[PDB]
Amino acid sequence: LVATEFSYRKDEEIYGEDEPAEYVYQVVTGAVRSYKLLSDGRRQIGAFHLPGDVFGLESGPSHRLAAEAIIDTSVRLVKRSSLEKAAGIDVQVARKLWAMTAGELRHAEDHMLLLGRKTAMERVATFLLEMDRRLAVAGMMALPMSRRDIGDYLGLTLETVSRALSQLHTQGILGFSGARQIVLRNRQRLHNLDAAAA
Amino acid sequence: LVATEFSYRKDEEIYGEDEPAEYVYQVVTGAVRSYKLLSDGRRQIGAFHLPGDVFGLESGPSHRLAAEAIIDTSVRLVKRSSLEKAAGIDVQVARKLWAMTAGELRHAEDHMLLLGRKTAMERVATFLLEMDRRLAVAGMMALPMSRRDIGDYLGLTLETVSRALSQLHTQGILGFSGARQIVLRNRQRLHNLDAAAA
DNA sequence: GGGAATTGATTGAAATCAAGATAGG
DNA sequence: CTATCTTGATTTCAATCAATTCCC
Repeated sequence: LVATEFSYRKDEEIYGEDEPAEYVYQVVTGAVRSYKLLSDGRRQIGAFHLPGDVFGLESGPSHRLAAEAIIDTSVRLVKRSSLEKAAGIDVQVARKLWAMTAGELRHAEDHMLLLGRKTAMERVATFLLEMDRRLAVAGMMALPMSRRDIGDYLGLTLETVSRALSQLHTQGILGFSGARQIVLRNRQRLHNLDAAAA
Repeated sequence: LVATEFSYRKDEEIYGEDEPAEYVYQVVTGAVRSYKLLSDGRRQIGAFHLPGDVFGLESGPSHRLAAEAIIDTSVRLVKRSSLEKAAGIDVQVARKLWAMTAGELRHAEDHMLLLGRKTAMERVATFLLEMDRRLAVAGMMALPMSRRDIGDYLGLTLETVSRALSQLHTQGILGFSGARQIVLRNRQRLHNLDAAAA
């Protein structure tokens, strides 16, 4: 129905893993990471949510990943129960909720293949192409997250990510204007470094 | 509504990647693997579907993973269009379909953490515990798949999986009655070798 | 009998350990 | 100024390469 606005500071938790899934959120400005942790501190980031993306939608009762703002972020949010009510009233709403979860599933399925099977360079080339599609403006990606967040998204250390980016820069495949301002100079070459579907 | 029966031989493809998602399936007997391939032959298994499990449900128009019988398998299946009609007629059907996809998402989220962050031994212990919960009979797991399928589910080589299983055996954690007949002797010790949540 | 599994030897890609260089605040 | 990022040195865990052995 009606959304309400809210903002979170860089690094503020928006919800925790296993916390009640009481609201559903949409990024207006900024960026959010969703992740799971192990007890010794190892962290897998499952997804980055960028402006316009919806997150926190759960069919069940609890958030299965924690979510934190990467940088100061403004979101819109709606009560989960308000969505459940609308879905009951309107077959089209119910179908759109399922579609949202299905798109999350498709992203996770592709991401399992990356984490289980791709080389470090393939993973970084995949990542740069995904970000270019999602956030490039007039050819340039202003990436909101650190090298440690990129590594924890890709199942790699930040040093390996840095090394792959350095190599791509030396080869003329990308340009830098500072470490997180990246301009892809040849998407085709970079596409050739990811792994290809059978 | 009305399900029909069908069977597939060991290694027969049930549907391909990117193929039209025309039917939804439930294992009655046997076992199925869902996977994605890369062009050089590398393979990530996203899930094993065991008796009673439903698979091949897509919100979108096509299968995002291929599916193959691991051993001779009997399934029940229904037309996807038949499900879409029931879901339009009944709010609880629509809701169950969303819940199915959401359970697949929860599995894939956990599995990303495993593929991105768990050591080889943690992955194998996770796998044995998952299979014990889903398929043990009076304490013993008759695993339907090869070591190569296990490694492709866990982002490991079959040799690494063999070594971890050998080690668990030598430590008294599991028993063998042949390679794929496994009896967990101490689930607590094995749970301690998986990695724990924060 | 023969694909599957175990086991051993070795390599290798990414992690870890360790300085510096960079550049946002 | 101080995190973040890059780069280098070295280690390590799992992969790869290579025979046997065990069972279906």
